[PDB]
Amino acid sequence: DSPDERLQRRIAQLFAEDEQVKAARPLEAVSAAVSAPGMRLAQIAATVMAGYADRPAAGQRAFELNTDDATGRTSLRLLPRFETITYRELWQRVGEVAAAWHHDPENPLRAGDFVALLGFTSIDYATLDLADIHLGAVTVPLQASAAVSQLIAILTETSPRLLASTPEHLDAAVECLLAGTTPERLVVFDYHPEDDDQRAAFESARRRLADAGSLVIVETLDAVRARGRDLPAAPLFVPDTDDDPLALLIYTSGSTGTPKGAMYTNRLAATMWQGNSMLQGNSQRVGINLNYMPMSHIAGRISLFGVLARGGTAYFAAKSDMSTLFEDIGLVRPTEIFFVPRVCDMVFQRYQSELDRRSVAGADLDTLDREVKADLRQNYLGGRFLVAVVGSAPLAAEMKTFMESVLDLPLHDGYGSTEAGASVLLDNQIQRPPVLDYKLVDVPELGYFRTDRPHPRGELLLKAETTIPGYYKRPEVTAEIFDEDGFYKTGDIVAELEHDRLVYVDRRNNVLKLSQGEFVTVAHLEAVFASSPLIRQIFIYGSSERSYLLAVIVPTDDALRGRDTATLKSALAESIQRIAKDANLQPYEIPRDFLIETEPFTIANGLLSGIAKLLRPNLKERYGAQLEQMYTDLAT
Ligand SMILES: Nc1ncnc2c1ncn2[C@@H]1O[C@H](COP(=O)(O)O)[C@@H](O)[C@H]1O
Repeated sequence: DSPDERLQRRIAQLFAEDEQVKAARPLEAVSAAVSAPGMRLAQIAATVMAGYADRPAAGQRAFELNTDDATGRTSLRLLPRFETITYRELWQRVGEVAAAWHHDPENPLRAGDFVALLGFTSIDYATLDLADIHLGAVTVPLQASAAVSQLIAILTETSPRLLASTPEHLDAAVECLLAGTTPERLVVFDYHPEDDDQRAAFESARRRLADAGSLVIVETLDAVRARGRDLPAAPLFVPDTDDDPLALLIYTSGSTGTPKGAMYTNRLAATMWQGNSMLQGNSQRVGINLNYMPMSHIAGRISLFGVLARGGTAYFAAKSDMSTLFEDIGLVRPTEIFFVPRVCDMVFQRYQSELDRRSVAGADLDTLDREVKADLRQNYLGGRFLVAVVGSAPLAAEMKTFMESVLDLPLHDGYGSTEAGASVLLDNQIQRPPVLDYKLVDVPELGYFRTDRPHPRGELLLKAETTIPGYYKRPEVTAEIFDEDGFYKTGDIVAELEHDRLVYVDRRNNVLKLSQGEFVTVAHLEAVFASSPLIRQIFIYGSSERSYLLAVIVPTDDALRGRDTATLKSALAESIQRIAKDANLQPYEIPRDFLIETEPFTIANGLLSGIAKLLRPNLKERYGAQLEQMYTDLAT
C-alpha cells in the first residue's frame, strides 16, 4: 500500500463500519442550495438548519452538580462524555433569541446594530452568533485575552446595544458597563445557576450595576429564550443584491498591542460557510470536529460554520486553555482537525513521555516507536482522522515529519490571515479562488530580493476575493495595508519557487539583523527548536547590537526532574545543539545562552494568544529587561 492507499483503506473501513460517520455525509442537494447564486449570509444558515434538521449539529460535555459536604459548596463537574443538540433544536433556540430581540416591546434590536460577545466557543455562543446573523446585527466577538482597558476601547468604538458574557468574564463585563459604555442589556450565557461560583458572579453583576444606578438589564440567555418563545417569529435579514453590509468585526492585534477591527461584510462572513478552504463548506467530506479555538478568531468561526455547512457535528472543547483538549479529542474522535503548532507540541511531548516510559530493558526500539505512534493515532487522537491541517504559525520541517508519521496522513500547511482569508496558501500553493493576483516586493533592509539566491524573496502582496475592505473606523491604518495598486500588504516574507508556489519565511517584523550582518527569522527558529524533547516552550530574542541570539526556555517536567539549574542548562544546551545539527542551522541561528522559566507561557499570564500563539510584545515586555541584562553580563 502507498501512503495514500493506506489512508484510503482506513477511510473505507470507517464508511463500512462507523454509523456516526456514515450518517454525517453531506447532502448534495443541501450543498447545491447553499452554493446557489444570490444566497446571503442568513439564507445560508436557514437553508442548512432546514436541510439537516434531524441530525446532531453540536455537542458539549455532559456535566453533574456536586455538593461537597465539608465546604457546603456546590460545583459543576464535567463527565467524560458529550451530549448533542440537533440542527432543528439549535435553530429553534436561535429563533427564540431573535424573536426576543426583534419583538422587544420597548427597545428592539435592528439590522446594523452591534452586539458584543465575551466568551469562548459553545452551544450558547453559537446560538447568540446565529441570532445576530438572523437579525443582521453586527457581531463583535471580543478576545477573552484582552485587558479591560482594551475592551472598553472596543465597546466605545462600536457602541454595541447588547453585551453577552460567560460567568467567568462577568468581572470584566461589569467593569465595562460601570465605565458608562453603551450596552443596554447584559446577557449571561454558558450559565449554570446551580454552581455556586457562577451564581455568585451573576448575583454580584446584578447587584453592582443596580447599586451604581445602572439601567442595564442583567438577564440569562435562558430567560431571553423564554421571552422569545412567547413572541412572533422574527424576520430573516436578507440584504438587497447590491448591498453588502457589515456583519462581523474580528479584532486582531499583530505585533504591537493596538487591536483593530477587521471588517467582515455579509459576503465575507458567508465564505466561512460556503468557501474554498480545506475546512470551509465547499466539500463532501464528513465533518465531525472538535472546536477548541475561540469564536473571536477566524479559525474558530471556520471550524464551526464550515462543519455546519456540511451537515456535520461540531463538538465544543470544555476549556479555553487546551487543558481538556486531548480528553475531548479522545471522546469526540474527530474526522478532521485544524492543528496549531502548540497542539503539535503537545502531541510530540506525549510521544516523548510514552516512548521514554516504555523504553525498558528488553524493549525492541526498532518496533516500540511504531507502537507508540499507533497508540497515539488510534487512541490519544481518536483514530478517525480523514484529514489534518496546520496553520496560524510556522511548523518546523522535522515537526511536520513527526506529525505525519503519527497521523499517517499528510499534514496540510495552511497559510492565511484575518485580513486576507483562510485559503491563500495551501501546501505552498496559491489557492485560486480566492487569490486573484500576487506580487513579491523587495525589502532591501532585510536582504530579500527578486534577484535572490536560489529563489526570489520579498514581501507578499496579494489580491483576493476574501480580503477585508479595511479596519473599522480606522482610515489611517486602513490606508497603510494597501499599496497604490490595491494589493494587500501581508507583512509576511516569502520565497517564490515558481509562479503560484511560495514558501513562507517569517513576519517582516520578526526578521532580525545581527551585528555581523546575518539575518535570523526569530519565529521560524522558535518552531525549529520545538523539536527538542526537553523544551516545553521557547521564546527567542535578539538585538541588532549583538552577534548572537538568546532565549527564554520553559523546560518539560521530565527535563526538570532530578536536575539542578546547572545540569538542566547543560542538558538543554546539548539538546539545542542536536536539534540545530538536524535542522542544518547556521551557528548564528543558535541561542548562545538562555533564561530558564518554570512557569509556562499561558493565556492567563498574557504570554499566549487565544489560539496558543506566542504574543511577542508581551514576551518582550515580560523578559526584555532580563534578556538585555544577560547580554550585558555576558559582555562583561
Ligand atoms: N501556515 C502558516 N505558517 C506560518 N505562519 C502563518 C501560517 N498561517 C498564518 N501564519 C501567520 O499568522 C499571521 C496571521 O495572524 P492572524 O490574522 O492574527 O491570525 C500571518 O500573517 C502569518 O504571519
